[PDB]
Amino acid sequence: PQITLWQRPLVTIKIGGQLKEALLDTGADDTVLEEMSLPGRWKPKMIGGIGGFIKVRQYDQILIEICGHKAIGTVLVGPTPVNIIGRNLLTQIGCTLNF
Amino acid sequence: PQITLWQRPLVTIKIGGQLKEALLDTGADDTVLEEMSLPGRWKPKMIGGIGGFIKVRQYDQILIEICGHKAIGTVLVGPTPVNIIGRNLLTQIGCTLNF
Ligand SMILES: COC(=O)N[C@H](C(=O)NN(CC[C@@](O)(Cc1ccccc1)C(=O)N[C@H]1c2ccccc2C[C@H]1O)Cc1ccc(-c2ccccn2)cc1)C(C)(C)C
Repeated sequence: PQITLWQRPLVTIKIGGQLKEALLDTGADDTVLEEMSLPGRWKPKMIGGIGGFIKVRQYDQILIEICGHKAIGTVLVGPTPVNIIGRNLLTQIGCTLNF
Repeated sequence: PQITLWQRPLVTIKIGGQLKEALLDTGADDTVLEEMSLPGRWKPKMIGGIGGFIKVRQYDQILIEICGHKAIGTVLVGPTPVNIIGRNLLTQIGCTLNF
């Protein structure tokens, strides 16, 4: 699909058996979601953006489906204001910027 | 052009006759640049990111070139970690997400 940027590029994702709305963010190195439970081991990480850093939990090798496309990758969980799909997963679904 | 996301989508922009490196960010509503000088009067604005909010100076109808594409719009200036090109200008250059 071709997604215009007149509005925020929000899409539905499927993760941990849950359906959520997330923002396709080319400016984000990683994917970070609001508090939720995920399987497996995790390690702490500090990620920074406008306003500073927040501490999140890092889960690796997590299966996610973005707008119909399946992928696997690292997913961070923490106090993010909105669910964000970063480059680590955008690449997997073949997402590109075009102009 | 078509830009993949295996690395940060950094591009060269031209503003105030000077070249700078900026991030094409589909997750950003606005365009915010690191401290610099711009002409005219500015208005206050508070913008929020993953770490919280920051106060910035808002300048309107500013000439700015992005990857050679000319645009004229709102540019925010403040303590941002990196130069960010938001949707307000990505739409002006005809940028879309595709997969
Ligand atoms: C509506 O608000 C915005 O569009 N804000 C813009 C913005 O922060 N966008 N950001 C993404 C911005 C960025 O891409 C910029 C950046 C890039 C590189 C280095 C430093 C900053 C970002 O921070 N990226 C980081 C990042 C992000 C997620 C996971 C990992 C990482 C690591 C980094 O790559 C998404 C966002 C959207 C809404 C709210 C929000 C807040 C309050 C209320 C409602 N919503 C909070 C965060 C901005 C720029 C301040 C205009």
